[PDB]
Amino acid sequence: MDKNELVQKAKLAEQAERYDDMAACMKSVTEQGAELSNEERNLLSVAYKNVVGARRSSWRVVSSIEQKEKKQQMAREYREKIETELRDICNDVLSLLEKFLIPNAAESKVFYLKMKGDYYRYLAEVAAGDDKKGIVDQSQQAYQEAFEISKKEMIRLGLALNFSVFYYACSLAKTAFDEAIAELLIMQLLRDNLTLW
Amino acid sequence: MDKNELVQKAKLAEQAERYDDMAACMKSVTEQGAELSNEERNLLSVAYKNVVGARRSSWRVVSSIEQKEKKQQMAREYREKIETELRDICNDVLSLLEKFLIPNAAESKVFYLKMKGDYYRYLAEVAAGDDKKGIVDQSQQAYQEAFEISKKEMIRLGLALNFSVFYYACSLAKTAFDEAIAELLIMQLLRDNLTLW
Repeated sequence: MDKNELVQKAKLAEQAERYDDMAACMKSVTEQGAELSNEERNLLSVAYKNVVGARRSSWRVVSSIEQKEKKQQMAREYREKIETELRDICNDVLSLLEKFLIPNAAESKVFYLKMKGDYYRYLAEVAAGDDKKGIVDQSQQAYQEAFEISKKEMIRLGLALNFSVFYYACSLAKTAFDEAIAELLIMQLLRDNLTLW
Repeated sequence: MDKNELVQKAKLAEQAERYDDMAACMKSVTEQGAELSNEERNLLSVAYKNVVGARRSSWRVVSSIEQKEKKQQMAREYREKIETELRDICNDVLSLLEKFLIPNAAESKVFYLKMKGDYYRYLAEVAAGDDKKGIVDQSQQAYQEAFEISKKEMIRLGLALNFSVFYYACSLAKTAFDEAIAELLIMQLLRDNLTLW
């Protein structure tokens, strides 16, 4: 396939901004013989996040507008479409993780398992019925799994942020952020998130 | 088809940033029975402009990257693609233009004819052999048509700007602005462009 050409292809794509292209080359690379060289590993997260997050954004706004009837049938209609593009990415990557990444790793374990909880979390926001539950739980047992592989050889602090804000707590953000002070964007971020909650 | 629902749809799309969704919605409105109400007329040019605009940016970076060999086929190959994606937009807007828009026009006549010149100018940047010439002149005589209505019920000054970059001139861009300073963003823009040439 030429893994290192798919890699040097995604890079080009990122420099050219086309993220759906980048996430594509990086998915091809990931489903080869894994172990994603540090550049590749980030390239994966950077491409997929530019993609997913975009829909996460669209979905946010079109939903704000769906709430504030027919202008809502037409808004539910669109939101249903932007939720699909979204679900398709989270599934696309979720598989990559559980199926090739998380089971092929030390630090990278919590980097990935954080990402598993992350995308599942995006699926939870967007979920529906009991579906909602089965998913939001899966977000926890992944975040909490990376969390447990934190007090180890330590991404870690970054997890705190996500996982903490997954609960919505502020408590957990201090703790993380408190153990970070005795180590003396990431640090201020959850300090900042405490101004909120 | 519900022209106004297609219209309400593109105001939504753009608000959600999905510009391809916008151009799509606005293209439908324009290929109805025209005389695109002013709100529609810019909405159309804001959608299509972010779209082809995106491609021109990508084309610029990828083309530069492509010059600085196998990594070059890899990039000539990628450029090849962005170009195809970009030629389908110009062809796409040029038809609305010449076959629905420009013939169903006061001041709009210059706005549109300018747009014709623009999108032909884009194909001129991207074209290759003897194709290049046919395109660049087709752009000239469109710019040149709108250019002569410049001197009518007058966009016109913004036309001067574009039409001036079309020659690369520094002449017309002074002239455009000379007279603009006997009328006392756009105005600084062509002055500023004289600080480059």
